[PDB]
Amino acid sequence: PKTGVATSIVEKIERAEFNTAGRKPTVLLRIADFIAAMNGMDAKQDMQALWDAEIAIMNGRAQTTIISYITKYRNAIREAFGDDHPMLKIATGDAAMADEARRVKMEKIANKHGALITFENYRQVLKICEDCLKSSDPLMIGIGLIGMTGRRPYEVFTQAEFSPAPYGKGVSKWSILFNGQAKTKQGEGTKFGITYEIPVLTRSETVLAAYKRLRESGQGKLWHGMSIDDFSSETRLLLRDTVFNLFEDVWPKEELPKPYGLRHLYAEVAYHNFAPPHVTKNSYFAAILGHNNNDLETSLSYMTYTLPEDRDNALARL
Amino acid sequence: PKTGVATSIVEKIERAEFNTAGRKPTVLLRIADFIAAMNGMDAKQDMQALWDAEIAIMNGRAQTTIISYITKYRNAIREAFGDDHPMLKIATGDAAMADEARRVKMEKIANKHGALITFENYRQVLKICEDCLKSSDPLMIGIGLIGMTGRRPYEVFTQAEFSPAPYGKGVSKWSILFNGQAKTKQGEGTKFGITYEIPVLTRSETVLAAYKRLRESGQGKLWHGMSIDDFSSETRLLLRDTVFNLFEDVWPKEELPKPYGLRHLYAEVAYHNFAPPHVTKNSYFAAILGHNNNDLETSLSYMTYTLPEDRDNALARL
DNA sequence: CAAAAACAAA
DNA sequence: GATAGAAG
DNA sequence: CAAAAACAAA
DNA sequence: GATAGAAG
Repeated sequence: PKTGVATSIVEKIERAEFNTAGRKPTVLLRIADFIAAMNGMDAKQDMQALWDAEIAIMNGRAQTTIISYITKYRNAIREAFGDDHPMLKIATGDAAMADEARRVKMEKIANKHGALITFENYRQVLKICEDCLKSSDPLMIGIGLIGMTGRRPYEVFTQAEFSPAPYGKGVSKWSILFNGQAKTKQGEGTKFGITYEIPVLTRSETVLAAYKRLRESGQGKLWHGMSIDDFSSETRLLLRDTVFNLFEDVWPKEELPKPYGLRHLYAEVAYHNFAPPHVTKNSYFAAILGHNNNDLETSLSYMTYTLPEDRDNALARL
Repeated sequence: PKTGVATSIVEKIERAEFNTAGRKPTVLLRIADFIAAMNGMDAKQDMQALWDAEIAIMNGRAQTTIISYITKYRNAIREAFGDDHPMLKIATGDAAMADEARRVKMEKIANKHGALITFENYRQVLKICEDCLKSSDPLMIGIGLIGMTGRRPYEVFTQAEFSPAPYGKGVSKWSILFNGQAKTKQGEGTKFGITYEIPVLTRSETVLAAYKRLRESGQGKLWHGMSIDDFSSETRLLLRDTVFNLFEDVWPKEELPKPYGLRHLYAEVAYHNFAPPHVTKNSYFAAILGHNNNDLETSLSYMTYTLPEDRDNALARL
């Protein structure tokens, strides 16, 4: 069509109107305005004018940033005007800048694989996680699960289901059943909707109980179901402060201690203790991380560290 | 321009005219004809007609095949009419079929990583290679180098340079300096033209001498410099028969023994004996195989087998 | 007199 | 086809 | 009476 | 941007 409103954005601008403090929502503003402007636009060249002006405002911002912004625009257009709107053929970044973006990523990752960080104090890190599994503070439990199960924060906190995994005619003690994969949309070969088994790094018993507590806390019951902008607003800076605090003294010198660090390490340790002999590391990761079928490319991003044992062994060839 | 001839094709058709035997060069024929037809064509829509007819002849052939054929066409056009000819915007496969081709590859490789083949008798395989390093028959030596150094056949046989590698203030005994990477064209981040160090699987001494012999044999001196269609014609079926013969009794049951098998295994063993602790397997491969800078995607294709030791270890976690 | 959305990076 | 860590 | 380019698959 | 294992 030629009309409709981006409800979600508007909502956010409206709340923003009466906050005790905070910087101005100028970008949600540009988007809202843009969407208004589009109403009763039939002509491509006009739509092009509107987009091109938007692009030009964004000059100065970082490439990675610009690209993210373009997504906010696109979801807004899609929300307001549906999927079929010709503005979605226009509102995109140019191809050259995408091409460079790719290059940049390849370079980064290629550099990590050539310079893995030795996770000297890793066992300490996992103990700490295990211990947080026993904390009264739901946040702490959460951190504990990210360390122990490898689920992303958003997963742990707002939407993960954890079943006990059947191990023959009993119960698996080194893995649980997980559901609520994020970053995934329905489709052949996709973990969306799918329950599946992932190794964990301490008694399935423990883990499962801890998730029960978290699920039942006040803050937990709040978290449960939150969209991502919600969850980020509620919890991101807190969780980042906590994790920084908590692991600061044991994290490899090379980098600062961040929540996703747990998922990276988790993959590494799980592989190291549990990987069967006939699958590759890339495969094992893409498996335990809930990656799409045949997606082996994404594993490459989690190859971050090396365990001091593995490092010691390489050196054992002198 | 609007004129020129594909010299190489013509040459091949001409030789073909008086062979004692062999099937008819009908495809080089279609290409030659096509190139003739293009002479004095200025109009896109005509060029489109010519291509579309070519495409339609190719129906029935396999996708992988068709795509290869399209390359022969394109190199022919490029040879005859240069790089700038608008027919190169037309002579290509459709995008849907490429997209599927990609899918197909991803699926294949994703399947190998989930079902690695245990190379039970691998040490036998490498011994055999070592022993061929001592054969009087240059072919045999060649096989020996593919097993021992990981260079592709075309590399070993026609254009590889092997220096001794400096190891501190002496000489490296577990690696040599290599040059003549094939499948590579000049460019930032490319091993073309580049000498570089690759591990080998037996005394650098041995290897280097053996390559000297091969280089100095009659057949060697012939091989040296051959284009790829030459080399294939001269040597491919022979080398495939030999390798089939030679390794038939020790190759994993799962697959037949083929020359590239050596390069796959080579990567695996080199990693297993020589990989430093701070680099990933993907990285190590892309390194020792002469892959482009930041190319980590191509390593994924060489992850084919698993060593019975590594397999035994995985199982050691019961 | 010193806490609570933009900008950016698998 | 481009998505989902500076206002008492 | 039985060896010497098409077709295809990193 | 698409390249490089059935004629004595």
